[PDB]
Amino acid sequence: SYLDPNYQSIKWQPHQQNKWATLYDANYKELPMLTYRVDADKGFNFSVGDDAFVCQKKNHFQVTVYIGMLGEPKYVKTPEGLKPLDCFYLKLHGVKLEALNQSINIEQSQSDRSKRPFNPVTVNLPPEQVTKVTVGRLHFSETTANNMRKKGKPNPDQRYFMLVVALQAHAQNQNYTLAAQISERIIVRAS
Amino acid sequence: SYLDPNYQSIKWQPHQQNKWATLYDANYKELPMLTYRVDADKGFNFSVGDDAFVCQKKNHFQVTVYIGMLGEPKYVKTPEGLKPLDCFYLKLHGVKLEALNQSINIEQSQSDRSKRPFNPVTVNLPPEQVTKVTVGRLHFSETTANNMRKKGKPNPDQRYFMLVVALQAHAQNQNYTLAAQISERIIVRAS
Amino acid sequence: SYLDPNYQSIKWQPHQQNKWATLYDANYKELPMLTYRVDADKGFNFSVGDDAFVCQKKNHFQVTVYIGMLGEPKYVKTPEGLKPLDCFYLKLHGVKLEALNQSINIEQSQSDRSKRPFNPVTVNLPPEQVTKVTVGRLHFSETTANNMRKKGKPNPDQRYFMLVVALQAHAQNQNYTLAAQISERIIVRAS
Repeated sequence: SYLDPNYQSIKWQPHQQNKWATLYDANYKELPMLTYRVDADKGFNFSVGDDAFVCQKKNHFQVTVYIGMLGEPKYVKTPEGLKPLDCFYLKLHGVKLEALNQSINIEQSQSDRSKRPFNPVTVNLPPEQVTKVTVGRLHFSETTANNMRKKGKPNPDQRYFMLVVALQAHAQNQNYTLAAQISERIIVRAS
Repeated sequence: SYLDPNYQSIKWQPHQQNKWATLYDANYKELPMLTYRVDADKGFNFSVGDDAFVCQKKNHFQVTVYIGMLGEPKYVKTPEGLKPLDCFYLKLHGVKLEALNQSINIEQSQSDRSKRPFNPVTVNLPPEQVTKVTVGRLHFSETTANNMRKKGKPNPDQRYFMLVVALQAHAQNQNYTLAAQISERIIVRAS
Repeated sequence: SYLDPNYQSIKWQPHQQNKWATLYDANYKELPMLTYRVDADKGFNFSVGDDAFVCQKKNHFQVTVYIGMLGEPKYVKTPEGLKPLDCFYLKLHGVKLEALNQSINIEQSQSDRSKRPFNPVTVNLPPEQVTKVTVGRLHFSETTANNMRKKGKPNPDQRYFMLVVALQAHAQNQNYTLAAQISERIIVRAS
């Protein structure tokens, strides 16, 4: 029994907000914090029996990010001080719920069904605008462990992934997180 | 095709949270941060085909704000230091999604269909209480640009507004934001 | 008229976020902020006529908390500086909407219908994992005042509770909030 995805969508929370860098303008003043909203608009369905969102490893998912750039950024304020801004990246990856320090790579498919690692994508964020970034045809590179039901009940050792969607500033060969959300837990099934 | 508004309502995020002032009590101690929840409870309907909330410029909308005042505020901590608190204002305005520095004025109508600019309203926030503030009969002063469909598809240049709902402290002829939320994108149609 | 609880659930916001302590690791470095999600998954139903969630005092409710511990915590950074960490507690309590400084005790029932005060529960938070904590068979110790309808309309003096769900660190005989959410307003009826 699956809930209507027009009404039931993955919920997100800020991820590692105390570690984010911040953007500064040409006058060396911190900009008002950019607006940031993430939506996983394809590929996930809430399973009532599992009490969790489910996706199928081979059916692609899609994430849309709305990034509202307030002001005109010129610098990133890092732990090592201000640095000139080179570019922005959007980065997506999974983490294991039971081992949050272990990442699950994300792959992107093409029509010919070839798949490539999904590396961070360059995003241009013009000033005073929301930029909408849609990342489609995505797949987790692994299934979650212990998916099989036991006694018509969820596996007691059911494992999960959480999806991390992060906006990064690149400065002097280093990337710095500006904003990041992490999803609620997700089950990834093979068949 | 429109989603049920009892289940699908405008989502909000904190707006410019790094620029907010904070409230202090009579003993010069920062209060626990007030609770703040915004609900656009009339006038918006999610259009599946447009993948966005829609409203009609001439049908009024309504916003309800729940402000939970913890403690008894006496001062606002501004960038220029502590200042005695005079009053609180609730301020509502739109911004253009493609030009976030451009505001859309909000107007308020009466039964006789006259309309007036909606300026910030004085709100009394007694200590240790949630104050519910309902602002009704509202209208955007403009339609969004490029509303007309092209080939039975959304206009590729469809423009949007976002609604900003902010609680301000007034001190020494100056207003300071204490809490503010901004909505997801909204289409505003004429007919 | 009640909304489907598979689609309409209690919304939460961070509570007193400027007063939280933070966790540090063995190398005296602040950990990335833990992930924290609260769900009131049984006992609450949104009443359209009251424009609020309702529960029955004698039907128990249940809250599930997902706590994602990033890194390995060893110290709590308090206002009085770093202190070694002893244990973690999950604390739940109500507050009166019209008197936020007044708490509503929560009680927990057993099958034999005996009820005990629900005091904070010890939670073990192993590193690099989400710990799921489910707290069931709960009851508010009071009904909300002024529940009875007047003229087929909500009582104009209808009172409400808000639920607070807080993760605390215990250090040197003192508890420190690490993360806390507060619910939207709730009506608690007797019959």
